[PDB]
Amino acid sequence: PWKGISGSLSRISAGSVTNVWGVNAANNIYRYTGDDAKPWVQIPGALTDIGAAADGTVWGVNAAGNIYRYVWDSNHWTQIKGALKRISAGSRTNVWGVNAGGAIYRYTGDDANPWVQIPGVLSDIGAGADGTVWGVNAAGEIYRYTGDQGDPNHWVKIPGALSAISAGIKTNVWGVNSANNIYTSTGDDKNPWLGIGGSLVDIGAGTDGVVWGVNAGGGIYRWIRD
Amino acid sequence: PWKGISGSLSRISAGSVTNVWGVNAANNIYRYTGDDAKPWVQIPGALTDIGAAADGTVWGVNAAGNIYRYVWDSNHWTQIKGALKRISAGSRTNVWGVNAGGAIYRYTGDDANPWVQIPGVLSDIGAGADGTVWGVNAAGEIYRYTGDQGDPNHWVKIPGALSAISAGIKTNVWGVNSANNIYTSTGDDKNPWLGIGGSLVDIGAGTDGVVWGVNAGGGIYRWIRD
Amino acid sequence: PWKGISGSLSRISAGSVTNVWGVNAANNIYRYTGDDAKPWVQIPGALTDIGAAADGTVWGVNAAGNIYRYVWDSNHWTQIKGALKRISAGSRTNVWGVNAGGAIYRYTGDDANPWVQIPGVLSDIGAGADGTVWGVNAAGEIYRYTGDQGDPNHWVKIPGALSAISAGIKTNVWGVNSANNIYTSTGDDKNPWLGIGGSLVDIGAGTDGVVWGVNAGGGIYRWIRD
Amino acid sequence: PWKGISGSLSRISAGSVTNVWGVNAANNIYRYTGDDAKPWVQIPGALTDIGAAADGTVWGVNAAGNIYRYVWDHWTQIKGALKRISAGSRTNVWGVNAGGAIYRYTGDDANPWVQIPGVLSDIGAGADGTVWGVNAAGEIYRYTGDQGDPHWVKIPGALSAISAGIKTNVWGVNSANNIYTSTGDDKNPWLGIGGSLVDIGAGTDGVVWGVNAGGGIYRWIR
Ligand SMILES: C=CCO[C@H]1O[C@H](CO)[C@@H](OC)[C@H](O)[C@@H]1O
Ligand SMILES: C=CCO[C@H]1O[C@H](CO)[C@@H](OC)[C@H](O)[C@@H]1O
Ligand SMILES: C=CCO[C@H]1O[C@H](CO)[C@@H](OC)[C@H](O)[C@@H]1O
Ligand SMILES: C=CCO[C@H]1O[C@H](CO)[C@@H](OC)[C@H](O)[C@@H]1O
Ligand SMILES: C=CCO[C@H]1O[C@H](CO)[C@@H](OC)[C@H](O)[C@@H]1O
Ligand SMILES: C=CCO[C@H]1O[C@H](CO)[C@@H](OC)[C@H](O)[C@@H]1O
Ligand SMILES: C=CCO[C@H]1O[C@H](CO)[C@@H](OC)[C@H](O)[C@@H]1O
Ligand SMILES: C=CCO[C@H]1O[C@H](CO)[C@@H](OC)[C@H](O)[C@@H]1O
Ligand SMILES: C=CCO[C@H]1O[C@H](CO)[C@@H](OC)[C@H](O)[C@@H]1O
Ligand SMILES: C=CCO[C@H]1O[C@H](CO)[C@@H](OC)[C@H](O)[C@@H]1O
Ligand SMILES: C=CCO[C@H]1O[C@H](CO)[C@@H](OC)[C@H](O)[C@@H]1O
Ligand SMILES: C=CCO[C@H]1O[C@H](CO)[C@@H](OC)[C@H](O)[C@@H]1O
Ligand SMILES: C=CCO[C@H]1O[C@H](CO)[C@@H](OC)[C@H](O)[C@@H]1O
Ligand SMILES: C=CCO[C@H]1O[C@H](CO)[C@@H](OC)[C@H](O)[C@@H]1O
Ligand SMILES: C=CCO[C@H]1O[C@H](CO)[C@@H](OC)[C@H](O)[C@@H]1O
Ligand SMILES: [Mg+2]
Ligand SMILES: [Mg+2]
Ligand SMILES: [Mg+2]
Ligand SMILES: [Mg+2]
Repeated sequence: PWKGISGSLSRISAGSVTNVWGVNAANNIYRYTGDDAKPWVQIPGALTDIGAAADGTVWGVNAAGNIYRYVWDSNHWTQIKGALKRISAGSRTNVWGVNAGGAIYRYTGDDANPWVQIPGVLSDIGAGADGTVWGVNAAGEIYRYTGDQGDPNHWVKIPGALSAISAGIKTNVWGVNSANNIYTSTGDDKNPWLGIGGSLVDIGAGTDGVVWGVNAGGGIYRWIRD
Repeated sequence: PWKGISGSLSRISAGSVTNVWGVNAANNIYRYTGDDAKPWVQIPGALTDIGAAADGTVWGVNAAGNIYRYVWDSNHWTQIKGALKRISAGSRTNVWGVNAGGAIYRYTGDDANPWVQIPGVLSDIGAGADGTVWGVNAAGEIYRYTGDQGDPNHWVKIPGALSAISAGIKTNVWGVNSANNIYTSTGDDKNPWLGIGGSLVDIGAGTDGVVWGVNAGGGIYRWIRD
Repeated sequence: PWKGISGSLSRISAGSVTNVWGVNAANNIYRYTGDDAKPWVQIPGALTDIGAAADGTVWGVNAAGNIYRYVWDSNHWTQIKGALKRISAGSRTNVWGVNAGGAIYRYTGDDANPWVQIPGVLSDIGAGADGTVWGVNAAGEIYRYTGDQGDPNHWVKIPGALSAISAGIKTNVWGVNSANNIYTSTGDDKNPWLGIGGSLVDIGAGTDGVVWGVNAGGGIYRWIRD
Repeated sequence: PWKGISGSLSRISAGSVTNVWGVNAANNIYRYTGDDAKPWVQIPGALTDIGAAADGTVWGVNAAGNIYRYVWDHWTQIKGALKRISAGSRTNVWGVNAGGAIYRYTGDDANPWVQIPGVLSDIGAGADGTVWGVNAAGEIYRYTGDQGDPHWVKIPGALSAISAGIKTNVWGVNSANNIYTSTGDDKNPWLGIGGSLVDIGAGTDGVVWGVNAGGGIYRWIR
């Protein structure tokens, strides 16, 4: 079930139990501390979406579409040229975004030439440490990336409808639909989703299995198995 | 202690908290969902043993000795030539089996030429993500693989008796004996086993520390530390 | 909060949930079993500090300054030439120590020529699986290693005062001050520490998020998030 | 077998599915985009060998022997001279120089290399600490200098290029261009894999990429 955690957030991303970040409605940025008694520390800056990876990589975008990577020093963030609306970092080497037109981009590893457009149209995306990438489009159709596995069409459609998706590793894929219903991937593409009790508007599914979410009213939860 | 989980299984393998599979007595295949309220989803096919790795690799064998690897798409399984009785996958690159004659094989990474025989005789085997491999023979003697570390005899005998063994990583080795008594490796080859309260016929020890087991009556348990 | 664990230890190191070692005041060596009902097994030998990594690497030093690496066989330990007072192993490839004069050394991977001196003076050090290295000096000043990232001064000073530090991965850094007060890194170098309720003299912060500590009276604790 | 990926390269390294780099004959540097349809982006600079790690680490050497580490913001020169280089991770970086002496990165940019006893012409360094090498003559060695062997153990066979992503993912080519992968059995160490290649890069996650004499690029399809 979900454990309620104090605080208020609008979006959230979890790469591992030790690297969990979110933004609130005012665009303040927070990082989870590891202590549920005082779970959040505000990190300076302003973001509207964030992607945090198991390896410590953190990327964000702001209201204007400006893109940032955390540099783990007193400068805090560095702006990376281009414009994005949503972003997910599975690792240093697997960072993806969606711009305001729905175009899909992948970080090239070159800050001087940082993005290559990957064919397709999405509204949210979730990238993993192992190369896993899932997305959803504005109508809720769900896709898994195949463009690095020889598929000239780049994406395979997986049945169902979701509005937010996260995939920190191949085996930890979660999403929510437009009515806030929570789902997790079964690993069977022909019976792909299990409904999970609860209600969320965004979700972050980590490489080590950690799952965090936020609901419509800004309430924050972590998934508890044991 | 052990947390009882609903369902009924005959064998089980855990590569990580997010990749846990089992088979029941009817040879139905199940994958753990991450929700203990509804812990299992049946995956189509029929298997008598399964090996699931932290990296998502899943291998199985059926009653006839047919060998399969999960392809994480709508085809579900692909049959790999050869015949095995027991199988363990520590990773994509560390997959081992034992055939009905007790001969030991290692997956070569070439589906057209998939197995090389490794000297020795075993009845169960457990392979890890870091290359770790342990086995037991029909009389219960316990061995750890040394054939990739210069040892011309391939295996070092470790004192004790076990009938099932699992080793998802060097530091997470568990087994059961023929009387269903549970043991975990101490890491001291001269005092190698600690008895653990409980009773199990098969056990799966994951790379991230997760431990699952099944008992003689098909009852399922996950190890809880906290 | 902290879960009390039975036993008595003077120092402790945790690389992952499955690789946690400590030494007691008599210099006996123990490894955590994974069962809190019987949490420790004594490993033969005598050490005054130990460093245990996620990948299974374990290094120690004894009262005389002798340095040892665990060989995961019936020989138990191998002595490595040189003299150290404190040691930390983040991985097989990231092992650091501090000698009795405060000089800082890094394991070269060559047992015949095992140490290179890294400029600076420390009293405790903590190394990670991802290359992360933090240290503190005798006055409590805190430093993070930058000498493999182009910095000719080798260390960046981070505000605060600590007497023991551990850093199993970039995102899991913990320390204690000389008054036994516990702190964890926020990831903001300008607001770097969060106070954690409790009292400890040594702490081990694992690559997978596990955190163990020992207090002044030898009492042992594991950090619990859920 | 192998899937042909468009382009042409002379040397290649894969640390993981998502970190694959190569250089072409002209010494132009390329990184795999993750899009098989538009598979390469050129990275500024000139190199003759490159090593890419699972954690994103990238090191290279130029024709002259200058050594560079990629900075992910393009290249910083690190003091010394090397002819080949491999990086399994930030903390496991090895190379050989033109005369065949073997070096490992110290983790100290101001004092960056320590020489390791022996003679090699290619080397593969893994994320888990695994190091394999081949000598001019084609003899194959695995490193044991960090586990009590006063350094290298010879494994039978002959190879001209070698790559190790992990203890369990080791590949090489012989001078005839035959491809081999390590079996995990020192007494029967090699399995021949169908095809012909001149360089190969093997990742920790099982990823394997290669280039043939003519510059054709291939990814192994398990
Ligand atoms: C702002 C610079 C150019 O913009 C276009 O190309 C860039 C990529 O070069 C996009 O940024 C990711 C942006 O969203 C848009 O599609
Ligand atoms: C008609 C096909 C092209 O676009 C469609 O398919 C592509 C994928 O092929 C989607 O991009 C992810 C897009 O959202 C849409 O559903
Ligand atoms: C029309 C059938 C599917 O709709 C429902 O069930 C499916 C799951 O089977 C959801 O897809 C993820 C969808 O969002 C919705 O809740
Ligand atoms: C079924 C094909 C040939 O069988 C023999 O060799 C193969 C290996 O080539 C074995 O399969 C693993 C099988 O068990 C047996 O020993
Ligand atoms: C007499 C030695 C050969 O076989 C024995 O030793 C080998 C190992 O050397 C065992 O194989 C794992 C086998 O089960 C048996 O115990
Ligand atoms: C005869 C002494 C050993 O037997 C018992 O204890 C040992 C453990 O010390 C078990 O070995 C794993 C064995 O299965 C049995 O339960
Ligand atoms: C004991 C051998 C030589 O000692 C000196 O150099 C060695 C390093 O070569 C140090 O051991 C780490 C020791 O502490 C001292 O500084
Ligand atoms: C005056 C500077 C040299 O030493 C100081 O700085 C160095 C770091 O530059 C410290 O070493 C870690 C040392 O402890 C001390 O604080
Ligand atoms: C003088 C101000 C700082 O001192 C206190 O707070 C700081 C934390 O802000 C501690 O630094 C880690 C220090 O040890 C002490 O407890
Ligand atoms: C057909 C295009 C010419 O190939 C050029 O660009 C390609 C990349 O588009 C290079 O392949 C890696 C090739 O080496 C050369 O520089
Ligand atoms: C001086 C700039 C152009 O090339 C030089 O520097 C670049 C790096 O800036 C090297 O490429 C990696 C190249 O080999 C050469 O040494
Ligand atoms: C200037 C020093 C001479 O360089 C020697 O040692 C250096 C390292 O100190 C080597 O670079 C790796 C170089 O190849 C050569 O053997
Ligand atoms: C005493 C032997 C010196 O060199 C031989 O053995 C060494 C290894 O001991 C090789 O270096 C890796 C070298 O290439 C050669 O085969
Ligand atoms: C003695 C056998 C001849 O060696 C052949 O096969 C071996 C492997 O058995 C190759 O070594 C990797 C070698 O290059 C050659 O092709
Ligand atoms: C056409 C089959 C034989 O070789 C061709 O294709 C193979 C791959 O199918 C290449 O080996 C990797 C080889 O270099 C060549 O390009
Ligand atoms: Mg997101
Ligand atoms: Mg099994
Ligand atoms: Mg310590
Ligand atoms: Mg190479």
